[PDB]
Amino acid sequence: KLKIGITCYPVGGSGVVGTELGKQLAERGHEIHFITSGLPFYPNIYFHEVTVNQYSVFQYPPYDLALASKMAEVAQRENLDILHVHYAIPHAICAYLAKQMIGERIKIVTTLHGTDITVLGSDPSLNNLIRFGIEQSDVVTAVSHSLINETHELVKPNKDIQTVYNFIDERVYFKRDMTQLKKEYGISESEKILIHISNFRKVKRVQDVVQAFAKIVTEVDAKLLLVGDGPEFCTILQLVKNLHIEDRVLFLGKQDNVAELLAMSDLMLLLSEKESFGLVLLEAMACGVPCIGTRVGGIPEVIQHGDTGYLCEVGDTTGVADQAIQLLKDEELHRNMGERARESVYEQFRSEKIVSQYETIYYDVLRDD
Amino acid sequence: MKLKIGITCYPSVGGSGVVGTELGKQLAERGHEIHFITSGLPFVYPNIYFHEVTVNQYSVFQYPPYDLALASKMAEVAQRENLDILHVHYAIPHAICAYLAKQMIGERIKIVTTLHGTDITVLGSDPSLNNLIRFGIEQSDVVTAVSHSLINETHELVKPNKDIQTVYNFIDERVYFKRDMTQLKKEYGISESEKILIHISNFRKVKRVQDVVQAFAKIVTEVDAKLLLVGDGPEFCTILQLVKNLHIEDRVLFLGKQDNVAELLAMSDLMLLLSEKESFGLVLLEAMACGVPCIGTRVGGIPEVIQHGDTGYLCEVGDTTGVADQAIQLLKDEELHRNMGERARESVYEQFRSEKIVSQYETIYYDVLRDD
Ligand SMILES: O=c1ccn([C@@H]2O[C@H](COP(=O)(O)OP(=O)(O)O)[C@@H](O)[C@H]2O)c(=O)[nH]1
Repeated sequence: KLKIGITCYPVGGSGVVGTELGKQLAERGHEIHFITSGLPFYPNIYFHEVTVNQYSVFQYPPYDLALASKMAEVAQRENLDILHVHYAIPHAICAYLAKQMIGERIKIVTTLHGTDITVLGSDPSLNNLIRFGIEQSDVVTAVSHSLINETHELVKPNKDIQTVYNFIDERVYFKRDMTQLKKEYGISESEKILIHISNFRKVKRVQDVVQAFAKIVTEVDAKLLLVGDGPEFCTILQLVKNLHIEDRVLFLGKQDNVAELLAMSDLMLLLSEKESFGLVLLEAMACGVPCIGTRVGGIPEVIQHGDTGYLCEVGDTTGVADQAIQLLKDEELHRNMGERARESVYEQFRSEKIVSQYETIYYDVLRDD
Repeated sequence: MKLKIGITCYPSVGGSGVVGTELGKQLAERGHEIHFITSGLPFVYPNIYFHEVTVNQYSVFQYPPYDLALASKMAEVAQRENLDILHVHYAIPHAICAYLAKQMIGERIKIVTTLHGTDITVLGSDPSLNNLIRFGIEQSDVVTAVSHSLINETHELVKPNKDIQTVYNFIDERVYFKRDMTQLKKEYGISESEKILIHISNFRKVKRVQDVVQAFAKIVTEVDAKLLLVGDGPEFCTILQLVKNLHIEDRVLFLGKQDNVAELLAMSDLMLLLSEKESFGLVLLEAMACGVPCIGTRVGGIPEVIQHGDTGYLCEVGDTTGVADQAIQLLKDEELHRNMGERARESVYEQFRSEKIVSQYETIYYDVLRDD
């Protein structure tokens, strides 16, 4: 009964997630309208270009005003009930305009993915905008509690936001037969490998990940995978170059296929100082990989110290070292944890369970009048 | 009863740019508090201050969120300072940003949109942005346009529910005056004694620069002229070619981008503007301000500035011959020219006088802070 309009990015952290939601809302019956800037991914979905080719005195390609317009068009001709948007900064203020232009004939559901706050909401040049985007939405949701917390103190909106966690594509992440092409990486020695797929910035504290591999490899014949190329590349490329080994810590480069070399992995590391939700942590667990993450932001909402993984202080290389060498020694516990970690995913991060929350929201917002 | 105003405009290179910046200065010079909230620093005084909208600190952003940044700063600046008026100039990124910023600050502020040509005549026809412009306009307290011509078009394309007022552009009178350029006239090898035709203006295809040189080929057969082309862009190359095929390479000077338009005008005899669509274009008013008589095509709001009778000459678009004849006619009769030029300078200090037009925006500002 519900005509729904999803809007997300063709960030890979904001889109794909809002996509799978639309992908699977069409399967429950709903009419789904993808209003978006890119062409990236069904009998119940239609796309909308959102052309940006309008530039003369084009210093600034008017993408926002063009976006807020396509929303107004698609919602006035196809007559939408809801306008769901992801990532607050670009497409929430955009959504407010369309509603305003089409005469309050629509309800809005904003969904705060982490990055739109912990990175942007730090400079006040734009802070009062996020606030107004949020406050003005009909319903607001966040993919974490640590994210709901940051918002209420960084931005301090007069609105109140509920939690809906991010599901992963449980159809792309699973235990894989990853020993055959695994050998082509020179890595079939019964090595016991460790992976790290961060973003690449200095906030992700990779200087530790390498620093810890050094301290742990002295007691385990282990190999490292540094997935993700960015600003810190040069610095880390040295940290191994001079610190003892590059024979066992090859930077795999930024790969589009992380999932495959995840199943291959035996334990991932994430020692960032600041993260709202870890999408790759699920992506790790979802295919049976135990992991060590730092007690930081929204990490203890994905990791339960215990059977799923471990939580260690932000910045403790010698301390992180332990929990790795300890686990790589034992065989049973390592396999035990690798399965319960896989399980906790499909227990509280179920693709159908999360979509279920969204749908109940969609209906509950439309309901009073 | 003085006033705190918030003026916004583009860096430079268009009508909107200089027209805001000047009205900022003029108003400051009258005791009003003039906060500039812009993309950067437009072309140091004692009375306004500037609020650059830093577009920096952004990652994994599809594009530099200027629009949203402008709105954020606009609304922030209107509070810290408590502006009584937000005066937005070229409409397209600004009138939405302003409206947006008004809504952010409890609607304490009053908003004024000032439609200059381009945002209506081309963006208005764009189905992606049309709907928005309409909303941008309607949602503003007072909307003014640079000519009556621009108002009609705004009603034909954008079709807003708002009445829009008329307030022409203006010009710092102190900047343009007959001057003599004996030194610069030599560096360009224009030492043959007289007859410099000027066309300072845009490069876009709508500017009909084609016709500007075509007519100049038909002109140059007879008076020993030199065309001074100023500004570069899309058609720039295309035009650079056309002159070649005409053998007039050694008479046409492609000055391209220029900052001191005052100097170049002060050595010019006859300005041409042959736009197929134009909405005013000061370049006419800037010329007339120093004596230089203009020949423009009869479109848009050109008839509002050039009085066909005495201050210049209007001829239908594409009539390259038509311009040329009127051009040679005028340049030949040395008595008629000096009288025409002197009358053009009159019309400017009378109809488009700076103290006047400024006083109009000022008296607009006041009449929208009463009854609220
Ligand atoms: O090379 C140039 C091009 C333009 N301008 C200035 O830009 C303004 C308007 O030019 P444009 O055609 O770009 O805008 P429009 O006249 O259409 O409003 C004039 O006042 C000029 O003083 C200039 O100084 N040098």
